[PDB]
This record gives sequence, structure tokens and C-alpha cells, in this order.
Amino acid sequence: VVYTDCTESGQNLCLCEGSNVCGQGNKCILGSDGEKNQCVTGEGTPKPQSH
Repeated sequence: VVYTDCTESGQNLCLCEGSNVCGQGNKCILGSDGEKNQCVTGEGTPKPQSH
């Protein structure tokens, strides 16, 4: 499937490290401070179809 980037931090199932999806049980922190998209383990909300 083709996925899209994350719009908020603490979301999963979205592109984060490039075309690599932030897999389930991991969530993407959108940088808040010139930082880049960072997918880390934990848990997060699934990105809804359009915000």
C-alpha cells in the first residue's frame, strides 16, 4: 500500500523515516524545533483517513 507522512506526534502507520512506515507499536514524533521525523517504539494513535 502507499501511506502518507504523519501530521501530529505520537501517531503510527505513517511515513517517518523516509518511505519506511512507523510500524505498529511505534509512533512518529514530528520534530518541534528543526528536528526531523523520528519513529520510536512505545504506542501511538493511528492516523485517520484525512485530518
